[PDB]
Amino acid sequence: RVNRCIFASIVSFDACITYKSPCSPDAYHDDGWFICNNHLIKRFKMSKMVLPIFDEDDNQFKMTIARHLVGNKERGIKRILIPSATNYQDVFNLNSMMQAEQLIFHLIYNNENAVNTICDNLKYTEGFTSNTQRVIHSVYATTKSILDTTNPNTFCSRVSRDELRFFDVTNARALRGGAGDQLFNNYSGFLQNLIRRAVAPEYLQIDTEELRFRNCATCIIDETGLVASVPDGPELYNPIRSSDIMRSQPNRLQIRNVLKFEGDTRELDRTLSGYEEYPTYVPLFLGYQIINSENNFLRNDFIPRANP
Amino acid sequence: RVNRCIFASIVSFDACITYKSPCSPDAYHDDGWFICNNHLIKRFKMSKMVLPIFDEDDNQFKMTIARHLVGNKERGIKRILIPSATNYQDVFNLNSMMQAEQLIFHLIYNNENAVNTICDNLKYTEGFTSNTQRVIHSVYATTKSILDTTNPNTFCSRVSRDELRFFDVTNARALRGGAGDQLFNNYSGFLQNLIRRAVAPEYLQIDTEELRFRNCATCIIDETGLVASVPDGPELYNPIRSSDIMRSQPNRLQIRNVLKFEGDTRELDRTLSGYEEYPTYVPLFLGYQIINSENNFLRNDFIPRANP
Repeated sequence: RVNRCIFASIVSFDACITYKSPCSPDAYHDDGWFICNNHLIKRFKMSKMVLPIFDEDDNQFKMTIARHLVGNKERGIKRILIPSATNYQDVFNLNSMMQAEQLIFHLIYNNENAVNTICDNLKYTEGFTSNTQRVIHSVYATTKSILDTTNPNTFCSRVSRDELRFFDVTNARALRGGAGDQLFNNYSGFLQNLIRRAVAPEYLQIDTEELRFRNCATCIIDETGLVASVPDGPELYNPIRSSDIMRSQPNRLQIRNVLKFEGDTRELDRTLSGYEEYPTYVPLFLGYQIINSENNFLRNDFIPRANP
Repeated sequence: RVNRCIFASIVSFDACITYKSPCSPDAYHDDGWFICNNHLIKRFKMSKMVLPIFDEDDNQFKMTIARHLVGNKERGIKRILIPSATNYQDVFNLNSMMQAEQLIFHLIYNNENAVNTICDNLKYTEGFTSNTQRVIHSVYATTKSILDTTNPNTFCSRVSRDELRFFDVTNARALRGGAGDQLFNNYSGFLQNLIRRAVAPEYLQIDTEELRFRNCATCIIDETGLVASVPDGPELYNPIRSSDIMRSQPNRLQIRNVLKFEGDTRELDRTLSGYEEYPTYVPLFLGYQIINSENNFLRNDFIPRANP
């Protein structure tokens, strides 16, 4: 039983302040997510989800996917679902969060200068060498363990080259990709994995058969990061309801524009109570994934993957 | 308790044959679906579903929608869902089905010549005036009741004008509708109802508040009918399962080309067993629906509404 979400390592550097970083039970699931749903919601505006790919016969298999927790009226910066290393400091208000968390983000985005800055600010603590030093280092080491696990370019890092993943279908078919793939490559191993687990391809080619799961992108990748935006026009309606919203800062005053329905819909809903429902979620679709026939795809372990 | 399934009236004209028309339980649901799911599947390759549209503050708003039962290899009449009056007799192999249901289809598509042809052929028999005539007429009258119920141009037909529905968003912006709507308007009241009932709009404007439920279409209406296709590229993958497939005629020899997955996927199922799943269905989307601010949209009755 191991808690595998990165931000679960967040403890206060002040040993006198008891702090328990909260996470979903899915943190103990040994899978490709190295972030637990509670964190994912709270920091990347996403919710975990599974896409059960079915066959025409009785066979099937499951693939992970996430969905937006981004509203219809959000704009600009608010659409940056996963920021790049050049703007995550503007997207995440690092000053408003715990230094253990700050540290983690800088490790995720490889900002060693900031990592060292944190160290330098804390080394003057009167009880630094006594307890703070140890605590900080522990958090660091744990985070690094995970980062190295996901990073395909580390010592003895196993990497699968049997699967391709492109975020540019028009050049993906030629097995080359485009700017979005260059950008993808510029992310840390963790972040690349995160994107791979959250964003499903529009197309999936297994062997030769091409499965178009969706004929329409729901998100894009650009120089600002993974962006929760519609590439062809008006944003999709997305009701950001409660039960996946938490007032993690009881004293922080926060306002919101809320869409409210009026009229008595209960009777209508009762007349339609006997039919199967289709969810109004907005899952992440983008790109072209290719699985070669020789790939042991159904393996239940974790392994970094990369495009040759 | 009233069975409102069109085709429930199907019974053999030969009185010695106790033919039963097996409509599903939803035939007794008083709503816009004047066809039961079994027949909807059987004849139109669709499955009944609901879009539980939610606001951002505890209100639910269900809406009907159908699901496609067409794969990604089918084409032409194999992909046409609801054929026009000019080709339904080519799409539906009427010569291999019961005369009672042939009659119904001709009533649906206003083919009076065929209606009369059926009548005439049945006139010349042993119990025409004794039993068959009555049975035929009963079926006819029942069907007509349904057709008139849905037809907005009938005597004292209750018609709502609190909703506009276009199957051409570009032109719908100016409330035009284009050729798509012109084609739509050539369908019977029943068929126009069915199409609106099954096909959800990409856009929904309620009192100027525009929502977007899907950024790309999944349905196309043209001169051949309602077609299960896409605006561009290859067709969407759609795993048609045996749970929807029904062997109506066991003597009819039929070959299917289906896919098969190999490998043990149960481990992945276990791995992801604690996550919420998003379906791989392909719902019917096409159009721009506009709701008048002074509507009575939430009524639980049936009104054959229509564009003015």
